[PDB]
Amino acid sequence: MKIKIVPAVGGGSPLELEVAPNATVGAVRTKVCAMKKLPPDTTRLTYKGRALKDTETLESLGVADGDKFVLITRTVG
Repeated sequence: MKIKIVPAVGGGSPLELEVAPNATVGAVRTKVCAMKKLPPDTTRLTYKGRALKDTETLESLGVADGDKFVLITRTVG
């Protein structure tokens, strides 16, 4: 239904958004890696404290309201 995301960049804070029942943790991760233009060594997603990607669909097991995602990033200068 609605989900929350916590990107650890630019003064990171939680944000709500509505998503499709066919959404997938790996597809959320790869969109952010592509949008940040950074490899999976320096940008990663977590869900319920686990690393996840190969979920295929949440709705085939049981999709819900208020599920929460944390997106971690790295940089050097």
